[PDB]
Amino acid sequence: MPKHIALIMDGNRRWAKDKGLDVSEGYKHLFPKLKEICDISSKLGIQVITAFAFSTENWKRAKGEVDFLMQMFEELYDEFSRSGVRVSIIGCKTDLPMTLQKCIALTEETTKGNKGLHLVIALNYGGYYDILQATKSIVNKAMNGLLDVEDINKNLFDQELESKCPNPDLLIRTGGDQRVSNFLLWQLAYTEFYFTKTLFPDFGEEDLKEAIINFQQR
Amino acid sequence: MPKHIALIMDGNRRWAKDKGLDVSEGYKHLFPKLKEICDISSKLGIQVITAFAFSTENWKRAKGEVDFLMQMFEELYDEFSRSGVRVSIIGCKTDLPMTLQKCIALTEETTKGNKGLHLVIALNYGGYYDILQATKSIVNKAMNGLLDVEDINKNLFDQELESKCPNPDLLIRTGGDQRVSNFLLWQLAYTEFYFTKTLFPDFGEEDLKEAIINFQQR
Repeated sequence: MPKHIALIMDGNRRWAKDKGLDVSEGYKHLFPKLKEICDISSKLGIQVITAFAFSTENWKRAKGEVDFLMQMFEELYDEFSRSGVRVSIIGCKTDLPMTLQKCIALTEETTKGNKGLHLVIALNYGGYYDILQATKSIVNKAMNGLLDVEDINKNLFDQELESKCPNPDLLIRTGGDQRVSNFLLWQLAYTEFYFTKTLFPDFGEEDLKEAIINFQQR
Repeated sequence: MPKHIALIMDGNRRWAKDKGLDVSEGYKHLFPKLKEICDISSKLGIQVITAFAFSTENWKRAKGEVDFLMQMFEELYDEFSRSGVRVSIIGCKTDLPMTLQKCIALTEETTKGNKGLHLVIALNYGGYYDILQATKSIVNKAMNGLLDVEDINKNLFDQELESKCPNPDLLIRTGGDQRVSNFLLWQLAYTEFYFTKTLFPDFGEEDLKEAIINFQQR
């Protein structure tokens, strides 16, 4: 049974587009579906989910679409505050609207004592970003006499990266593409990959169980 | 048509073990099969192959097995010197036996002027290692006044990493496992993944063409 599942929640836009609906109709399934996935996963004993909600590259989408997502993301608090999930966000929080920053901070503060499933939401995150910010911190420490070049090792990076040990055992990507798309690059070094054509809004208990059984076959 | 294919050449050990033969019988297919793959790929117009021959983690195999591989790897020169392929090795060369180091250096020197397919052989390489060595170089530059913390960006890393732009368009992993196994972690951020149960010694033109056609369907 995986302890840590990484989740690339792709296929929300296409789900709507395929039906001739506007993209908001797909995106509105994001937190409700993720919640469902968390509930099923905690019952199966899974301890951590890291879910990719907004990539550093997604700012390239249409302005209105980006603005819709950023407003929708403020539903974070209402969606997870009383779920018993411990919520953390990783990514560059200071690029986000201040109201979203406060919603995130509040959601983190209120759930930090919860001891069930730890949900990490990667929001304005990318692998490049994570490695770059960790590198800046390492350089800062070096320039302040706190470490030498020979002290630079994997464990130091695991201390400075936002996504931390234990690393994902399994990655699930919905929506049919077979890429990691600048998700948790460092952290996925030994993770088992599972790709399904099933679009995120259509991804249910049977789909998750199938991924896990595929994973349990080694 | 992919310009750069990354190749995880897995399944040589299992190919032999499955037949009740010792592992050397599988490993002896490595450079001959890779050569074949290079010939087919250059004719298809593919410009670069980065092939994973020995991971930083493979030192954990049995001593005799590790020693066999290191000796077999010295066939590098005879296998590729007159192939018209331009050969580069990436990985920590100074951990290798000195005779292998010279074989590698010689193979690089003699093929550097070739203008067909560029074969990069990842030998005692890992993604962690590549990011760590690049980070050490960045820290060294910072401690010598050559850059500030704000200069640390993706392009700087692309300059310091051993595996360089252009990054793999497609990754093929033979042997059935669906992991990147600490290969080119940074460089695989947008690479399409293709996994086949076909063991490396059995991987032929039809298998490669099938991977590429799978890739050409986007």
